[PDB]
Amino acid sequence: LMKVFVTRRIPAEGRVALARAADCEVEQWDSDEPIPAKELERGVAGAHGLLCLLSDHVDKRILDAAGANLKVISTMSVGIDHLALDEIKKRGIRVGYTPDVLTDTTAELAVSLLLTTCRRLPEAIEEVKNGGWTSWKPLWLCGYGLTQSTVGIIGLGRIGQAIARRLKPFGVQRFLYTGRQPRPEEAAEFQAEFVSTPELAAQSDFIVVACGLCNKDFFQKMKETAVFINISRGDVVNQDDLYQALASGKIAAAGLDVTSPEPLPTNHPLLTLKNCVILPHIGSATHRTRNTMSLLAANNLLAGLRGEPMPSE
Amino acid sequence: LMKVFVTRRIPAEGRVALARAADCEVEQWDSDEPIPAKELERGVAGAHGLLCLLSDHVDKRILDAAGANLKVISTMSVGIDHLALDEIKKRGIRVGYTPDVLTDTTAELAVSLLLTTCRRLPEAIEEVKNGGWTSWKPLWLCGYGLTQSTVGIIGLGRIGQAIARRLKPFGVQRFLYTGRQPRPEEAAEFQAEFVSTPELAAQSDFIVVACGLCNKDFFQKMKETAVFINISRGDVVNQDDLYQALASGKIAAAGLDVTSPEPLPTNHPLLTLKNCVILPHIGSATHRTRNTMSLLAANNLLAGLRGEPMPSELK
Repeated sequence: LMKVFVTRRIPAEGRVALARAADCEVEQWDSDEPIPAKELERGVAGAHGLLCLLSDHVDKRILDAAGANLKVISTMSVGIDHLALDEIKKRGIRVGYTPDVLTDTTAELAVSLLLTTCRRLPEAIEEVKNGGWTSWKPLWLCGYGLTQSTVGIIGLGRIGQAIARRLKPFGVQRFLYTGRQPRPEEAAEFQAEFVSTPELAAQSDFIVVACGLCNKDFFQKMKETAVFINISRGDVVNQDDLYQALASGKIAAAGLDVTSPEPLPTNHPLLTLKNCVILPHIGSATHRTRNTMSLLAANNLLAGLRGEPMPSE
Repeated sequence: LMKVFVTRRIPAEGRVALARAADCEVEQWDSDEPIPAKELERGVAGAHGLLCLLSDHVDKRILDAAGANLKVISTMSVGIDHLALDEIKKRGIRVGYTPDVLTDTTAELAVSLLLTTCRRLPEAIEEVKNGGWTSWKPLWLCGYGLTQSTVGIIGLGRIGQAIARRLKPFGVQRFLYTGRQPRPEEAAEFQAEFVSTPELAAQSDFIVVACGLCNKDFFQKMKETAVFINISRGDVVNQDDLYQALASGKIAAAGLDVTSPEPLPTNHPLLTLKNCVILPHIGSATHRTRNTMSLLAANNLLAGLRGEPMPSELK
């Protein structure tokens, strides 16, 4: 029997997998709220394996607390920059994470966020409830359509490719993309042209970061009728610059699944704007996906605690 | 000169086209608010042509008010139920409308509605605003994705196809279509199987009505985890039935672009349910599309005054 600590109540499919392992003795923080460092720094002590969430920061400070005794840390996220991973890939400890399995879902949410923003749905929902809807009106609540539009994707990775793929049949006539290295073969499916950052800001009607670059200079160069979407990290957006551009007309509207910090305080300037949709990082929030993440995180942990190779390391 | 009456302030492109027409005098209800029936009557009096909106119920009372002079009714809409066609046909009056021009934009909204409903965007937006967001939680605000799913399209016409076209790349495994007659030629594009009404409701994960059919019998056969979406007309939904379904968890969620009546009273039951999203009939609401609808409705009218072939005429 081996010591296994899980930081949070995880979706069933991962819990079942771990419950079926006669191999381990699993101790669980039976709560939906993120366990604080104080309880985590006694939780991991003497643990061969730990299953932890995006919330938890695993550092030289917690890795010591665990000691040589820990062989595997499995995290239930594609996101990596919360684990000290070069103190880790350090101690010869093996790391688990959950990529690819959330791709279609996040790219779906990105498009869902994009659509809801440009077609002005939240504002539309509110007018119905507040009494703004009086009749059918020709020029009322008009949005911006994807037909004959130019879309720019900052970060044409596996995730961004899934975005263009979904946007293609919406009558998009031109895809533009930018990044560190140009991707030739994966761009040909949508005929995505590789351009400079200024050019992408200048030409695009919609901009999606699928990766702080996105600041005042970037927002000035954007079309006044353009829509800006970000699903990657919060720290790529300069949030004061975003507020200033949205409030003064430099850009039409913005949609954010990620923010600085997370969560955003309820009294944040961006939340006082009607042309700014904010979501609480729901990119991968579906039953199917959260379950598969759970199970993929569970199998990674077990594979490591035993000695086998992993599905995702 | 031929009198023309416009029941509303229409987009510039159509409004301008009317102004340029030398053989006409354009009189207009200069407002974005709907014209009351009492005023419409005084407005159409001796008018040779009428440009109306789906809001204006052009019936016998109004047709009487106009008189012999009336030759054309051009409506700025694809939907036509607001016109009393039987009596219009009886007087030999020509009718123009606006199909096609709005196919893509309306398809666009339908997918928008679907995506925002199944991924619980409105519920999530409110949760950031009211302090419900405390941390990344692995089971919170979880919705239903379109990957490997089954989609059911009721009334697979031109809009129906356009919805399907856009939904394919979301990794949907099977499509199902329903009508009064099968459409095999124009539906090979998605491998859509033609099924009956009741057989669809049980098999599909997402249903889209595009064109009181949808009632307590209809929502019972649907999956516990299914999303209902309507963008056609209000009449096809039994709204007290839909509420019973959503509240009891018989179906997962619902999103509407149309209701009975329009607008809905702000005190309606449905508007209190978290898992029900209501949009104020905004299918075609984009600057460019409405502006084009406006232009076509104007061209329909002028040709119907001059006795010329109309670009888009209802028979």
